Amino acid sequence: AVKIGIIGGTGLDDPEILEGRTEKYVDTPFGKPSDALILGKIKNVDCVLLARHGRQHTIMPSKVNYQANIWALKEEGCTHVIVTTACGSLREEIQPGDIVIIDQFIDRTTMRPQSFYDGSHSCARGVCHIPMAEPFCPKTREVLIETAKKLGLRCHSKGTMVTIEGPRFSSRAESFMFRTWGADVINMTTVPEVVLAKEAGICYASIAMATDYDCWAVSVDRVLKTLKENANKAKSLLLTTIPQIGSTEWSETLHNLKNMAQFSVLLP
Amino acid sequence: AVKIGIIGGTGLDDPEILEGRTEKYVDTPFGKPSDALILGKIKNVDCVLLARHGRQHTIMPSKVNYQANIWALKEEGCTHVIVTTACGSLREEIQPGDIVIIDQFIDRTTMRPQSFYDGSHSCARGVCHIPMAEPFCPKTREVLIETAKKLGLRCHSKGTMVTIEGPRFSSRAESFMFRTWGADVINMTTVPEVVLAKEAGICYASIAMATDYDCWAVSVDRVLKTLKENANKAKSLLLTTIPQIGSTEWSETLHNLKNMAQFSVLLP
Amino acid sequence: AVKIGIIGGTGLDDPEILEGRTEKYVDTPFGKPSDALILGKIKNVDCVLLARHGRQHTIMPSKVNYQANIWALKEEGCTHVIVTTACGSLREEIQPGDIVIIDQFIDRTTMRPQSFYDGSHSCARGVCHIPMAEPFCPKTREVLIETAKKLGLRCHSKGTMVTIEGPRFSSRAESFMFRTWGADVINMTTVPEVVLAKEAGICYASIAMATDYDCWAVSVDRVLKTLKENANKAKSLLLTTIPQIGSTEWSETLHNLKNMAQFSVLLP
Ligand SMILES: Nc1ncnc2c([C@@H]3O[C@H](CO)[C@@H](O)[C@H]3O)n[nH]c12
Ligand SMILES: Nc1ncnc2c([C@@H]3O[C@H](CO)[C@@H](O)[C@H]3O)n[nH]c12
Ligand SMILES: Nc1ncnc2c([C@@H]3O[C@H](CO)[C@@H](O)[C@H]3O)n[nH]c12
Repeated sequence: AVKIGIIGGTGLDDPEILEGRTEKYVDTPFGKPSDALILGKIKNVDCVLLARHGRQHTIMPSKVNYQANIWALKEEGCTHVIVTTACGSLREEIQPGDIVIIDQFIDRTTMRPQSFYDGSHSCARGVCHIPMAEPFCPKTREVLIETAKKLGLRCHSKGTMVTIEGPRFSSRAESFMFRTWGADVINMTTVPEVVLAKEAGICYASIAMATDYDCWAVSVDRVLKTLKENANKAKSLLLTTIPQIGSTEWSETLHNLKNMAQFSVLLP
Repeated sequence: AVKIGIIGGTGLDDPEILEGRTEKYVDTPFGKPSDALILGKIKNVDCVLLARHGRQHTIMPSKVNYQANIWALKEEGCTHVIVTTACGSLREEIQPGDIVIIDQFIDRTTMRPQSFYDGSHSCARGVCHIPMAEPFCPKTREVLIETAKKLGLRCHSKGTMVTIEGPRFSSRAESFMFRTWGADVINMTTVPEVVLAKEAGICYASIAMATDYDCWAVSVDRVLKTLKENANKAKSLLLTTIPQIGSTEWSETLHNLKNMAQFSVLLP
Repeated sequence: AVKIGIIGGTGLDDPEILEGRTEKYVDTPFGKPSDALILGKIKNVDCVLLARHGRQHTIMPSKVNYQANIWALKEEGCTHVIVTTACGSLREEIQPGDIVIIDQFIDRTTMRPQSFYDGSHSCARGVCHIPMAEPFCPKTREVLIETAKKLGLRCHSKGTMVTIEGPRFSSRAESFMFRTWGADVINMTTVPEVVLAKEAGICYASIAMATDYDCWAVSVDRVLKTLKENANKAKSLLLTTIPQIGSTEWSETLHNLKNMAQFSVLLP
């Protein structure tokens, strides 16, 4: 049995995606999640939807409580967490409207807690050095890629996301630099979301939707405009991918993730 | 009508630059500015001078209240903000004593608020994603460049400033690395000063004075020594540039900046 | 007369290394050190041992009070500070088990105070811009290198340490990137430890022990396993190096360090 947590990004968090919906506000040892959890289903698969920036989008990337969001989904029983995020393209071949099933990231954030084990919560004691060689779940990414193919969607099978602190967009000099570092797309929320999901032993995958070419011309209006035009893609991908995940066995994948997380903790 | 805000850097904030001076201490929703605002004129142009590190230079780069400084200048009616800053040269052709009218930056700071919209001030509500493709005002930079030419000063027409957190200087390994990233000069205060000026809809330009070659030998004494020897250059440049700015029309430039800033804000 | 402060890293802080031991808990203007100071000797040389993460290793890298640790050693009279640290190798020639007498660093940390002069302690007033061209003491590194040679140990004479914030390990994309930046080894504690030692006018050197190849496969268990197998090397190196340091004259070296630190401070 699996339960899919879904974190929706800017203009990519439509509750209508789930049937038999029920709102549920929760609390965690790390504070309150961005907004209430929406419990529902996609076919016969249990899901939990959460708006990363709050349903009215009032939380900037730097201020999102990533710890609470991941902890709440974990506490709810989620075995998987698939998210959506807008991003700028740092590669000509990645055109706005394209989906990128990212497999790597480059951290450029500075003021964000990246671990549950901060030595101040009973629920998570000790020091945790979580491995990040493969930040995203390969099995989940695989089904997303195949499903995108079945839907005839322009989709890139891999990509490195550079996550900046924000809220400002990058300067042109930074944009060029990120390209030399091997970054393919850029956003403000992948890190530490992917890191905390790992510590929680959750299969995490990200559906990145290119909304602009950054500036190597990006603006809020341009991003919102592209998201509005392409939101249906991520929705369709999730609706078709989730039932597939629910039809396969994950016991082993989840076991290996649990072990990796457990053995990354150093106790007193 | 224009009003020029001038933020003076280390040993580059001489109040004598303005005539008909008047001291004015102010407060802002983000706290107190580094020091009192000095109101005065350069020819027929109204100006507002502010010492970035306080008149006695007691504030380290990491601790400068960039938000309050920019907000105070904005509240005072400034349409432009031209600043001075010492910096290390990362390029052989940029010799100590040379002026660099920077046009780009690379952020390496880590503990600095970079937006007025931090969701805790009525004066600035919502989330702001300010564009940084062109961080500095091209029209202002243009007049600075031409004026430097008329003054016969060694001046570089462009350059990328890498702003480090400090207060320590860079290691040699970092110095070499910055060069590979395309950085031309290095300092500790350009970011987030330039970013906040943008959010405020202000035309911002920076007069960077190379004071050393970093270490790709830099020391406090070396920087102070070079600044003392070349301070007159920035003063003369400002005195000659400002009247020129006041003689041209900026209504359109300021309108486009206001629009960019306004449309970068996402309301609830 | 010299006094060697020794900061022991993960599984590299054996108090048995000193004879005539005496435990001593202290306080500093910056708070409490990671654990009690252990006073003792190695031959005829006075030493002070301190466990970076606490004797039970309960402090994550981001939370170590580097200021208090360095200040306590300084207050105790230490002229030198030699430390041990595990690290990942970013170079094929640097094999796990190898020692690296690092000479440079690249900062990737984000939430760490890096100066004693934060404008809130009487003991350190003003603004300090400490030079970092040569972060590590060349004379101390020289004796460590020669001693390693006399012990027949695989030892690299130089290397650039990239210090990440942690507590998570790097992603593969970050690992590759660090290699392009010229980094040779990677850890989570060199910065700001080396910076604060410099401000304190202390000769600082680091004995880096490669424990893995990062991921360009690293895990907590792998690191602990390698450290357990090679801990004896760092211990032997320290035991043999320290008496040599005590047999030479450092008055001039220490004088130049004191001057550099003193002249890096800007008073009101
Ligand atoms: N070129 C770009 N650079 C950085 N972030 C973004 C984004 C993402 O969309 C939002 C900003 O418009 C924010 O959540 C960020 O993660 N779209 N395009 C971007
Ligand atoms: N090589 C260098 N690296 C970093 N900052 C500076 C500076 C600037 O001058 C001051 C330090 O001396 C500080 O305000 C910083 O922005 N001059 N030379 C520098
Ligand atoms: N590949 C690697 N990356 C980052 N840090 C480390 C370390 C160091 O060892 C500890 C983590 O296992 C921590 O103190 C860190 O500084 N070993 N291997 C590492």
